Amino acid sequence: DRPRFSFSIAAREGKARTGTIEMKRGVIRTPAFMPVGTAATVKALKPETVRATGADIILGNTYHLMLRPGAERIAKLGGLHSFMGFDRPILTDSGGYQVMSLSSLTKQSEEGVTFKSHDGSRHMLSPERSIEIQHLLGSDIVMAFDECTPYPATPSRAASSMERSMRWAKRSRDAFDSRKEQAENAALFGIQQGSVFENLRQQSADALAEIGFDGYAVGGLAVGEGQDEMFRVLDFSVPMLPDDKPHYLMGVGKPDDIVGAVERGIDMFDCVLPTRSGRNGQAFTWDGPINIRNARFSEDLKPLDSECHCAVCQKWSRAYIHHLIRAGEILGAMLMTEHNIAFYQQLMQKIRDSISEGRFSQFAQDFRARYFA
Amino acid sequence: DRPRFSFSIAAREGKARTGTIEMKRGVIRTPAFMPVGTAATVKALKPETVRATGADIILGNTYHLMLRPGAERIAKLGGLHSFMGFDRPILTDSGGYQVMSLSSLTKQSEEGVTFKSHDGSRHMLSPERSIEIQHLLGSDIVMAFDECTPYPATPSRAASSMERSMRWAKRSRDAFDSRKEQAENAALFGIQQGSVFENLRQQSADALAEIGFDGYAVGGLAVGEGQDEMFRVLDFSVPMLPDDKPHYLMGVGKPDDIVGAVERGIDMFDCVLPTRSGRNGQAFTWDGPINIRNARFSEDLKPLDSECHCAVCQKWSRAYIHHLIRAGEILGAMLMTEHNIAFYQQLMQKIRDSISEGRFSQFAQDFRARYFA
Ligand SMILES: [Zn+2]
Ligand SMILES: [Zn+2]
Repeated sequence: DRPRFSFSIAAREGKARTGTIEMKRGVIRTPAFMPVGTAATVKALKPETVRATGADIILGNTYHLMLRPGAERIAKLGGLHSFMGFDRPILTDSGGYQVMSLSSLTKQSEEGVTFKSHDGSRHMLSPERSIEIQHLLGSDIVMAFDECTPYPATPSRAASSMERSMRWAKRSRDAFDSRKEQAENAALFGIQQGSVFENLRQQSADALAEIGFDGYAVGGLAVGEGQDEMFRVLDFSVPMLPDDKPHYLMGVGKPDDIVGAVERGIDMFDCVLPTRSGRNGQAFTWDGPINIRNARFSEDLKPLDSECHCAVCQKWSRAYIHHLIRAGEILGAMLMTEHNIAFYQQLMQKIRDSISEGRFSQFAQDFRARYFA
Repeated sequence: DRPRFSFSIAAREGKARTGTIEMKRGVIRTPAFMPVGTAATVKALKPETVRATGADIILGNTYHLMLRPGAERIAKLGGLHSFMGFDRPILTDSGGYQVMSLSSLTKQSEEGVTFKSHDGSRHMLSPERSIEIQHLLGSDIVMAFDECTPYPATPSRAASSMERSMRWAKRSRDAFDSRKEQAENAALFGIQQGSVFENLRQQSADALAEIGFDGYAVGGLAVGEGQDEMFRVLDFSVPMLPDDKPHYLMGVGKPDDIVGAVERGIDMFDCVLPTRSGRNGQAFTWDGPINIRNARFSEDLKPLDSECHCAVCQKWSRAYIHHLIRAGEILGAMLMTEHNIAFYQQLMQKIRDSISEGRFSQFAQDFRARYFA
């Protein structure tokens, strides 16, 4: 039977790594892409379809679920896995980021954040309550509760925010450890902050390693800084994290961002881009993204992508999906989403295979040359 | 290899019949329920899911398709079956009814109807053009072009409308027969009109039988007259149609309407009720319909229906689907629609089996006693 948590690195090329995370509910192949389930559903897909695309794990957003249907209610009903019918690992975010972006009348303090539901109902969120909600949902990978520092940030503000987040990381660790069922069956990840400043990124990494976590996220990136700056920060930030644990880049991203982040030592990713932009007509292909609503696709009998192995590309044309999206049909969202998530999983598979074979550098070059042709 | 069209009655009980229609693209078990595909999709379902529920045939709405993506375009792309990925029989309506209900600035004449797209683009629709559009789509069962007489109608207006529709039925027959590929591979149904008036229903049946069709629809019902009146008209109208051909009640209906119509000799049905009302939260059960959005379902772990064999009822709870529909999630529409269409197909299967076993009267009584408890 599988352990609570074991990360094993099978092959390396430069800073890139490929391997597996074993957990009670399944094995996660890394580098991994996690489709996002916003309110207990990966939008427009049955869980069996999510699995069929190759996903090993999904991300569940806590903020939405704590408001609707409610964490206690989900626990009463048997937990998130049973509720939504997805039996493999689920990583839950802490809820803190969406509180700031989506809710109103927020009040921050050292204790946590109070906020009004985007309902007007009132609520608190502290490290302790976030860890508890993630427990009630039955999360397999629990994220420590922290603050995503705005970009740009002054050094003083980035430091203050990072320091509070490290105090909150210790509180998150202690809350998780004080719940026996959670500590024995789930994993806890800590989040590095520090904005774009190397000294703050180092202090944050040191604090997180002293507390000790099962994995380490690079937080606070993909917040408007652009790819060059994101990569510059990853260049010095990822080596600060423990080498023997997974490295998770939150909220990234576009295919080229993923490739470059893997080149810099990242093992895990999530983003709404394939699902959200799929519903809005953007399809990913090896030759770059296309907008299926464009009139040039109205009589195009080719599949979305000429090499993609997904069920959508085996069965339906660009012309049909163009019609569906233009007509506002639900099946359009279903088909675009399945294809995009399958594309992302095929990208991750090519990344894993190329690292395993010692030809990832060449893959990255070939991928870019074609994707940006 | 199957014939163009063969209807065979295997068993009878009173006026009810069960049997099969053989066509080139498949066998249709009767009495049959046809899910509605409005714009080349049964809303929120892949074609494989439509088939998995038990459907043998779907209805395609012509009016929407002739506007978007266009009949000529669909023909260029290989026809409706290839376009949408559904390889079994498709019955197409004539387009006339939605022209009147949905379009603007309509002008009627003996030639046909001119109308403005609900776009503002202009278009004509005559018997000849309707049959041509249905050919371009690649329809297996083509409906003659007629007028659905408003309810209530005076005897004079009902007669004038019926008489024009019979002239249009002959034009539809001749247009269909003058296209060799269509005449050899598809079937043509004529539509009885006459409002609620027995003498006009008889004149209409006589005219249609003299022209000769592969099947006969009862048109002009389910237009606001109520079930008692609908059944009263069916009582005298269905026996006027040729016994040895299928009888199609257009735009019906609720489960009890279907049962009573089968008791009166109807073999085929279509309606948007299971799909449309599913997206709006109404689920059909053997104990009557429920509205899944009701708060009483928020913690109900039972499936939508306790006996239903569909995949939704095997995997997900009322509580989860309640959450999805309240949240506006696409998966809610998908699951409600799959269940409702599966329920309708299970109803049709129980009807067919009970007629085949000579216990349909008892089934109808048992069905009503429980559905309306
Ligand atoms: Zn594909
Ligand atoms: Zn069901």
